[PDB]
Amino acid sequence: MESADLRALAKHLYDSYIKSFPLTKAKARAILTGKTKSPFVIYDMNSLMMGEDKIKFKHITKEVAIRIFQGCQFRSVEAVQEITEYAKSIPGFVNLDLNDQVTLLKYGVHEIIYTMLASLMNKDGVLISEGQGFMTREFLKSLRKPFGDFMEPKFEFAVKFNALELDDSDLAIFIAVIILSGDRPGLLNVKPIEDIQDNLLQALELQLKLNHPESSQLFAKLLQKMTDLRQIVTEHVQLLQVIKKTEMSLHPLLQEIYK
Amino acid sequence: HMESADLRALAKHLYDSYIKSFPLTKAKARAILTGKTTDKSPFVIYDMNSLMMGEDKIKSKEVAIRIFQGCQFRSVEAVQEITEYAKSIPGFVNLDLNDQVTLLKYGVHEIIYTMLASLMNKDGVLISEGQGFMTREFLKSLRKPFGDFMEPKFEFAVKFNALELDDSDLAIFIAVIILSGDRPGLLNVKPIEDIQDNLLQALELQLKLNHPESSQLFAKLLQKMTDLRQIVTEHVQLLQVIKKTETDMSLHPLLQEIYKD
Ligand SMILES: CCOC(=O)c1cccc(COc2cc(C(=O)O)ccc2-c2nn(C(=O)c3c(Cl)cccc3C(F)(F)F)c3ccc(Cl)cc23)c1
Ligand SMILES: CCOC(=O)c1cccc(COc2cc(C(=O)O)ccc2-c2nn(C(=O)c3c(Cl)cccc3C(F)(F)F)c3ccc(Cl)cc23)c1
Repeated sequence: MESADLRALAKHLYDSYIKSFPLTKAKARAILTGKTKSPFVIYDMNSLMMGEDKIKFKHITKEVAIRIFQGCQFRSVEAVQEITEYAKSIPGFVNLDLNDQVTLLKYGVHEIIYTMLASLMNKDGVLISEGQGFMTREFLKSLRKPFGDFMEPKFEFAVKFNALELDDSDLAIFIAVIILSGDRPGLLNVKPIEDIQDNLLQALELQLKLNHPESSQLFAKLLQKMTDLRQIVTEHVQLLQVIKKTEMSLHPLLQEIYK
Repeated sequence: HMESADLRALAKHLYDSYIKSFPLTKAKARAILTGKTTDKSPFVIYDMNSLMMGEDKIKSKEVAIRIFQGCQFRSVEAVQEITEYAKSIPGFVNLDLNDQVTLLKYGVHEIIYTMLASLMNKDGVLISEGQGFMTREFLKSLRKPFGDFMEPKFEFAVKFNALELDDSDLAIFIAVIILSGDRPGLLNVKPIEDIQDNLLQALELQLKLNHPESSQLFAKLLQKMTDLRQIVTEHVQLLQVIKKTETDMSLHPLLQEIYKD
């Protein structure tokens, strides 16, 4: 592809990405750094109870660790729809076989949710409620039984990923590359998916050299993270399934929403 | 950063050392596998009877155990060849000695898988310096847990070999794997990353020059490189589970130490 076509693709994806996701990394970073109403901070039990009285979350119907976990699930379901809408803007995606569209999204959303959650995180906590809240890492890590160990790996990944210092225009292409993975199980027509991903990879490569000219082999470093995400996600799903098997107790309708 | 001439010089150095370090190259393996030559033809082992004839021609335990000891013996040799290759990588021996060990400990299995693919096609694997060829089917039909222990090596190889890398490409790729700064327990990550950045630069240019019509081959090769991470952990887990049931299995101390934590 010609460079002009690659920059057109990068800007097209950036524009759609800004429209698709409520809180961008740039805005999140402004909140986390203090360069912008202070968000309400949840740092222990009492501040959690006050936060759900002030913020009034949508997942509120239980134990504290459960309530937080269910807040995470509720937001992930929201993210899945935001990512699904974003995919439609990826040139060529909507022309793929409908089953392959479903397959790509089915196996991709988890890696993208992990990736984009890093935009909302620093080493000390995570932005919530479209940035109105900030729940500290220590409080999330100290949750009982497997919940503490379920939260901390997200921060562990985010701290390393954020050292790459990607911005939103970088992430918009990177997220598209993840979606267009030709090795997802059960794909019917791999060829056009790789054809698009090859185009996205060229655009990402050019974007990173222009946007980060002093960042050596950042392209290579980002690709390694992308396939790290594979196993991080499979570990996530294992814990996620063990959590439901050991704790759930949900209305079956709720189970289907979260299935 | 490095200038192109320096990057090509690094590529040629690595290829020279690789040829000096690894006795059976992919180029020779493919010459044997492709055939159309009378002098290099392997004896093919495809069942019990041919295994007995092969062990007489090629030169008292269960069959699956005997094959396993053949694999580990050769993996131990591979560790030795990989260790010798690493020392030739500019900067490696200058690193903290603990980090040298750590890099080798976590790197050799990913490299063995990579280089085992050179010896494989979809129907089997070259053995005994290419004098033999054992079919995939025969390996897959081994009893107990051994049959399923063998097949994933072929599964990786068929996909990896689709990239059509040659030895000069592989020499650099193998070097990139060794110089991974994210191995657990490394003491000084920064100088390892500095070397890897030079190796990644060299790999990128090598793949563009050697495979100009291969779209984003650099990116595809990097994706394989981090798949090997889990492919290896599945191997190691299986090997530990197998070892608990099979007493007739003894691991070489070199391998035993590699798998400890
Ligand atoms: C007072 C009540 O507190 C809260 O409501 C609360 C508490 C802490 C954090 C959050 C917000 O969380 C997220 C936001 C976003 C976003 O805004 O883009 C994306 C992801 C998460 C998030 N998912 N998750 C998962 O486990 C997960 C993931 Cl990664 C992928 C797929 C499915 C799931 C899940 F199983 F959950 F379904 C997290 C684990 C830890 C943390 Cl810290 C955040 C997340 C809200
Ligand atoms: C009757 C006589 O038969 C034989 O002598 C015999 C039979 C079959 C295959 C082989 C050759 O095998 C290898 C050769 C090389 C090489 O030449 O570079 C590298 C690797 C292998 C090889 N390791 N392996 C492992 O399991 C393994 C691995 Cl990957 C890494 C570390 C430790 C081990 C192990 F546990 F073994 F300790 C294989 C599994 C399947 C296959 Cl197909 C090949 C290999 C020789």
